[PDB]
Amino acid sequence: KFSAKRLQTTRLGNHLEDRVNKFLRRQNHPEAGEVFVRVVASSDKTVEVKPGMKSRFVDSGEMSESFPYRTKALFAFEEIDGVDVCFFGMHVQEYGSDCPPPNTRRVYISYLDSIHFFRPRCLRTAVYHEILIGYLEYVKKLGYVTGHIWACPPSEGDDYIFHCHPPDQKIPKPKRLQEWFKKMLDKAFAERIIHDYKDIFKQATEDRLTSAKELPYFEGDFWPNVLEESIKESSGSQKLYATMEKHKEVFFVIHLHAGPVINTLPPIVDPDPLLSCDLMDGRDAFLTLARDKHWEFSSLRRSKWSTLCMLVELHTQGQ
Ligand SMILES: CC(=O)N[C@H](CCCCNC(=O)CSCCNC(=O)CCNC(=O)[C@H](O)C(C)(C)COP(=O)(O)OP(=O)(O)OC[C@H]1O[C@@H](n2cnc3c(N)ncnc32)[C@H](O)[C@@H]1OP(=O)(O)O)C(N)=O
Repeated sequence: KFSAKRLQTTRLGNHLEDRVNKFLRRQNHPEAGEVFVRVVASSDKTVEVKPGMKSRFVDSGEMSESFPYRTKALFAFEEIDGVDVCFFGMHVQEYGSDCPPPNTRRVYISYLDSIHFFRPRCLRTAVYHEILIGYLEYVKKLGYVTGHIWACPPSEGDDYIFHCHPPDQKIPKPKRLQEWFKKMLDKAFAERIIHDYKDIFKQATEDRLTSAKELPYFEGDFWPNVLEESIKESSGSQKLYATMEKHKEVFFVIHLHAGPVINTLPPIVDPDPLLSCDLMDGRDAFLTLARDKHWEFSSLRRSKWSTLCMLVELHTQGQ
């Protein structure tokens, strides 16, 4: 059987799944089926400091030439009409306790995407928020300290993870998306999971940032390219602050631990093994496969069959 339930379980996936399904059992809605959360890819990578920042800070010995990270792809499936429907996907980057500064003990959400067929609709957002809260709660427990989110909707007609969204699935503008993250993080705060969250500009000020080399440097994040442009343009710190302030509302810095307890945390050890899966190594592979195979997520029926196809591929990549 090629169900989503039969995809390999992990501590991470199970923690998210248990959180979602406990939330759903506290709601009085008949329609809500059981949710499965599966980590489907997990591999170790490095992000290299791009040439401008490398010449300024790596060649002078002020900044590590690259940063190691674990990246993971996870997906959420709902039983709908007795048949799995993938409705949520997310990629994360995790910079562990051995990672050189400035990235040490930080997580970054590379990408998040969704297809709006969760039943019931009135619980869809709450379920997305619970998946994200669960993720923060989980990496906090392993000893990560700071999480990072860039609230950036896709360009028009573009897809982050799932090929071909429904035509009536509206795409939030950045303001709506910031507010969506604030509501999620406000709930995380109320549950005493996160200590605080701040926009990037306020955080940099309180951190007394004076050099671009102090900014966490993540793969595909906004800031590495900003820094490459400012070096081609040629007080780098004064510009950086002006850019951070200008876009501050869209960059979230989330603190999972605060205060002197940070100084006591043991090494971070991922209890889950790595999972080799070329299909879900980054976003382009699955997007390409679906485009070529005409797997769309644009109606419930097409999402059902595309989920079936995605599941058969994930179960047999290792055959
Ligand atoms: C730039 C660069 O260099 N590089 C970038 C890389 C940047 C880094 C990427 N950053 C991230 O990954 C984290 S930010 C999230 C960005 N990902 C996406 O946005 C994927 C598409 N969006 C979605 O899947 C969902 O909207 C989701 C974000 C999961 C929220 O779903 P939801 O359902 O809980 O809330 P709702 O969507 O607001 O809808 C909730 C209500 O709001 C409605 N609504 C939504 N949008 C609109 C709208 N525009 N106008 C009017 N109403 C609107 C909506 O219809 C609804 O109504 P109802 O509940 O009555 O039906 C690059 N690689 O391109």
